[PDB]
Amino acid sequence: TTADLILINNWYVVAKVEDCRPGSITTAHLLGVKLVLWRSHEQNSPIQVWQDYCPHRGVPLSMGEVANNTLVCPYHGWRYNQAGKCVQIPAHPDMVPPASAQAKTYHCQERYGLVWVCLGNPVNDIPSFPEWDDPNYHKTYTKSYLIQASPFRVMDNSIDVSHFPFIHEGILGDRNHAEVEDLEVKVDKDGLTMGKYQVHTSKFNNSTKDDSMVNWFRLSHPLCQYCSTEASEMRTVDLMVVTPIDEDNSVLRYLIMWNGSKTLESKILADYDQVIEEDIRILHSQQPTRLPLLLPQEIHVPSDRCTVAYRRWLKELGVTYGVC
Amino acid sequence: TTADLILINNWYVVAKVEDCRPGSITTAHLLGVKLVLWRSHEQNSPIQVWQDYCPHRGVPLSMGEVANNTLVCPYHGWRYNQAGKCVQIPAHPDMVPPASAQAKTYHCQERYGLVWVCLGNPVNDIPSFPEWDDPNYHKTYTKSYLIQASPFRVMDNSIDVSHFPFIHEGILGDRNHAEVEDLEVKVDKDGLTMGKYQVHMVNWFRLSHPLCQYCSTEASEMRTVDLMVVTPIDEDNSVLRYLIMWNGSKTLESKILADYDQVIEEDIRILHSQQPTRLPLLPQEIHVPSDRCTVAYRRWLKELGVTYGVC
Amino acid sequence: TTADLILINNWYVVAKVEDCRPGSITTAHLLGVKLVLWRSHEQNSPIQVWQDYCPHRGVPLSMGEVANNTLVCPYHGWRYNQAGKCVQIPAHPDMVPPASAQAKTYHCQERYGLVWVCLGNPVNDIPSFPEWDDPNYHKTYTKSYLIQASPFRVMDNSIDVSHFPFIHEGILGDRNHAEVEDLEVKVDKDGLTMGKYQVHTSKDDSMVNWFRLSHPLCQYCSTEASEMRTVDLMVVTPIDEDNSVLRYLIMWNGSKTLESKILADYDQVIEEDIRILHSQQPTRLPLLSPLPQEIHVPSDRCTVAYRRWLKELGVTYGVC
Ligand SMILES: N=C1N[C@H]2[C@H](COC(N)=O)NC(=N)N3CCC[C@]23N1
Ligand SMILES: N=C1N[C@H]2[C@H](COC(N)=O)NC(=N)N3CCC[C@]23N1
Ligand SMILES: N=C1N[C@H]2[C@H](COC(N)=O)NC(=N)N3CCC[C@]23N1
Ligand code: FES
Ligand code: FES
Ligand code: FES
Ligand SMILES: [Cl-]
Ligand SMILES: [Cl-]
Ligand SMILES: [Cl-]
Ligand SMILES: [Cl-]
Ligand SMILES: [Fe+3]
Ligand SMILES: [Fe+3]
Ligand SMILES: [Fe+3]
Repeated sequence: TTADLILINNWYVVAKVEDCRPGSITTAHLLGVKLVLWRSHEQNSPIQVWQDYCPHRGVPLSMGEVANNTLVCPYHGWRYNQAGKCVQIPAHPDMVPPASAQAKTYHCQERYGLVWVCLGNPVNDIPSFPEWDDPNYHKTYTKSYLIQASPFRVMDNSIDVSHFPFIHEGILGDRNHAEVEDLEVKVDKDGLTMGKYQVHTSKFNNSTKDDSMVNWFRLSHPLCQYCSTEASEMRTVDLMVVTPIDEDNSVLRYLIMWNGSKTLESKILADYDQVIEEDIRILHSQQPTRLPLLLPQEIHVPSDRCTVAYRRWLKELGVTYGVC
Repeated sequence: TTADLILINNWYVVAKVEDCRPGSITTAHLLGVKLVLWRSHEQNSPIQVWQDYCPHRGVPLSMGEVANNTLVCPYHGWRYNQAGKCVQIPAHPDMVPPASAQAKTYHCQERYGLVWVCLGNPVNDIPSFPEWDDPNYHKTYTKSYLIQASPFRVMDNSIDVSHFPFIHEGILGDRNHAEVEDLEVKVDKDGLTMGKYQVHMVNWFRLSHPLCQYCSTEASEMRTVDLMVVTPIDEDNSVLRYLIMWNGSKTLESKILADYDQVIEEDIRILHSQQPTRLPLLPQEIHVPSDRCTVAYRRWLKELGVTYGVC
Repeated sequence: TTADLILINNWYVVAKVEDCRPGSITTAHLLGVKLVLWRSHEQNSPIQVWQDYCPHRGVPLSMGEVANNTLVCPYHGWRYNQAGKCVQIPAHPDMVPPASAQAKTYHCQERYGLVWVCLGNPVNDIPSFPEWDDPNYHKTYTKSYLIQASPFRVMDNSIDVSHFPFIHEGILGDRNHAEVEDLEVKVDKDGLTMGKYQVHTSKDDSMVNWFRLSHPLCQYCSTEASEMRTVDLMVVTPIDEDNSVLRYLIMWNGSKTLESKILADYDQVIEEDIRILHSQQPTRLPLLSPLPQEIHVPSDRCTVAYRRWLKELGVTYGVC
């Protein structure tokens, strides 16, 4: 696994907690590793996140089953406890299993209804999300988007604001109001922050004044973005998380929170989906698929300030995976 | 071919005789070599097994036609006799074909209703199957199974008895009778033999060579034997076939075949998912005593010098 | 593009002009390079051929739109003029695009109703085609044929003459007339020429055929039978080392009503060849030496000369 240590020792989302019911077995991929996630049948059981590989004969444990608080390999029925230790070999039921019969386990935390995994030793905290515990804000989750592009391209595109009047034409501007005001970007001890920024939206409802939004966002780590939007009657926040499948593939998910009417959920999710799929069309075709750090090399203009700072930040962090 | 010499000089099943009719052209793939099988229209004509490659311009001979005891390439019509010598170049009908105009031919034998092929020099005869000569036993053939796993993984899985109660629950074991008694396994000059052992019915098997297995199962009222043959397509792909014989009622045939198909499909589900796809010889695999037969098999392949399809 | 320099500096066909309508955007692939072809909405606007690549963030320009004689990238709306210089950055509409905001453009010429492209610097003219301005000749074009074989294999198979009786039986021969007369073949500074020879059909049942390649992927073929003459220009697009596009421009001085019969005969013969070409191993064309891979008998004289000519030119792309 060629991921840089700075990536291995971070937290990434691999699933939503609501898709991982008691007694379930789920698969995911993170930084090139196959993972199995499983839970015992008890209510509120913790989630285990292991490499999807039985030490006996290399069969995926995800093809087995959960029984009596153990994951059971389908091939010879070896049973692994929550710590990943083999505690029973059915062929020799009075034999202590070899101390080497042990799954490779990883760190797992549930936070914000999401399943966070660290494949290494977590040097960092899970990013913060201040509105999570605020009862004035409702919450919803997008579907997960599988995207054939580097996770760092996915985050680069989400930090770029100048493309709004073109590929989000009709939602976030139009081709003839495309000028980009000066941008305020900082890379410091809190990571990358984009200062408050006006976005002219296209009018949809002519009875109402132009719902002009003001955005700002912070990245405390390069594959997770906290975004704040103020409209005329409402504040919307989201936690955008990118799962780095490998160097060339990503999963994109949003946790969205807003303090307007709960009835807005359907419209919020449909509007995110329309924006994300427009982005995915560009991401899928971008050349090369990995993000070039500072084919001709990419040109930069003043409105690229944000994405330029992002690329510099990645070089400072020693990122070599998913970039070129 | 780049398979090890020990594998090159052994016999492998590549087809059923019933599929090689007089006049026919069929193909197979063995140890990375594409093969053409063909027969003249004479009744009882022999089967030729050649590399599927016309040496003029590299077109598959299997796209050709069998005319007058010759195989005819479709591109320029060069005609090859039963020994694979080019005997006619139509562009120059008076010319004697040069000596290099020769198909690459291989050894072929029909035995037990199957087409056996040796790509090198057969130093063995075809493995024995005693019940073929016993008219008290009926016979049937499974269909062939194309498996995306190393052939040595396929054979390794078939000798590993401890998985029976877990993935063959109902035909070869009970999840409540999963304990495995002391296995007796012996690797000889006669190959690998597993001693008689009880299945919850007594079973034993012998492999005279790494990819052919003879297996014998005795119930209270009936004996069943089969010859299990693995075609090594290449390092990562196999064809599996069984010749099954039994001395019980002949009406049991469809049940027997159903049982085999169910057991094979359960095995394929596991084989397809196993990693790596090639059989590791001796993270690494762990061994408990009920791995006795599978460890002995891996040691045998290592002793034999097998490097194709392994590790 | 790891293509040899002698390939990069030659001309190749990448489209028919009828495929490139005013205002259109189409794509092509040449020697590993992805191409965008586009035209203004004006009638008889010139054709631009560029690398399919926006220099800003690497989006294919082929996903854009033609507007006001410019190609507009869809990502951030930069506009490139017919020379491929960026003329407008909409985020900074009063700013002058940096000099580096320039598409990678290629040489393009329309000739014989075909779009010719040179990725490097042209050292030759587009091949000559004498009958193009003869008003006694009608013209027609085949469709384009994508072939999963090296373009040198495609060209090799079309100068092979001894296979006509076998895979083209009923159109270019039959198995009762499979014997090949002596072949006149000359390779020199001006390419490969095959002298007149007799093709059997259904004096007698025959045509006389010759052909010439001034360059290794373009062939001029001439066939005469009973006062009617057919010529064609066969052009192979080298997509990469393992893939190609085949096109024909056909001209003939007989009845106009032969057009659809000519097209069907060409199509049948081409599909018969593709069946062979897709089965051949290796995919790339094997050159000559310093179970045999290849054997050569006297009727192979023209394909042997072709292989020798390719080594002499220094071709390593698409051969082996
Ligand atoms: N994390 C992010 N959520 C999005 C919010 C929600 O609005 C929509 N429609 O997605 N709006 C917005 N302008 N930013 C900048 C890029 C897209 C996004 N980034
Ligand atoms: N050569 C072999 N044939 C197969 C048959 C399957 O039996 C039934 N009843 O389907 N019998 C048997 N004991 N096994 C163990 C593994 C697979 C197999 N080995
Ligand atoms: N340049 C060439 N065009 C093709 C046409 C095919 O003729 C017809 N009637 O379809 N004519 C011809 N002599 N040949 C032989 C090789 C393929 C081809 N070479
Ligand atoms: S492979 Fe998992 S128990 Fe044997
Ligand atoms: S390739 Fe077989 S005869 Fe020419
Ligand atoms: S990528 Fe083409 S304008 Fe930005
Ligand atoms: Cl449980
Ligand atoms: Cl995608
Ligand atoms: Cl015959
Ligand atoms: Cl499979
Ligand atoms: Fe976007
Ligand atoms: Fe099994
Ligand atoms: Fe042909």
